Amino acid sequence: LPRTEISDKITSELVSKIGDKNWKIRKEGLDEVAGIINDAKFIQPNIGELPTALKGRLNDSNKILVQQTLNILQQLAVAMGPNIKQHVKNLGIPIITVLGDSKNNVRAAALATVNAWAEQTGMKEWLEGEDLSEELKKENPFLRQELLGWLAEKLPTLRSTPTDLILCVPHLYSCLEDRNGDVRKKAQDALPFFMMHLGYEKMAKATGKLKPTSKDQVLAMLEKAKVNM
Repeated sequence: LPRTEISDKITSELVSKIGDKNWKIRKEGLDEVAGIINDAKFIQPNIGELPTALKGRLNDSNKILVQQTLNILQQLAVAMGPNIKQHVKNLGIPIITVLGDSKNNVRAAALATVNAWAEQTGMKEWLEGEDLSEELKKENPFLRQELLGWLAEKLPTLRSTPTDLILCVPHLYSCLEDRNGDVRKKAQDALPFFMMHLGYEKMAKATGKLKPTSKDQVLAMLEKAKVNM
């Protein structure tokens, strides 16, 4: 039933053990954390230095620790509930970066983690601020693919898009001319769903900050978008 504060269980001993140079020792720190949360069942939104600890292992050199960290982020979302919207900018956005991993199973696990958080937070906290746009901006074709494909999926479930959604459009426009075809394809797929919220006038105008050639063709398929909303 009740919610415990677990930040008293996130010892300085434990933090450093998560950041050890031996991966088997780092795994010990994550095992305890996983057990702390499971044994708690439901927790308060204050988790001490654990965000800082988990942020680091999202980029671990051993990919089964990235994976255990994602599973721990998933169980955190469930154990904490909507209060986890508090950790979106500092902890949740680093999950998005994991979408740039070259291994599909790692990318798949990132997406499943982000979705698990979205269930408790809803999409608004993710779209607010330049933070997401900053990620999409990155010239990683795995991260662009997955992120755009994520937005294609989530946007049609929104009736309160923040002003800050416009921030993604310059980078959305990059992706329509990305080197990678899969990226170009998911940028195309996200075109309608951006317009639905931003309107055609903001979209077309935003093509003005493009080179003549790009601005030219972007508007073309931007007009094919006016077929649907």
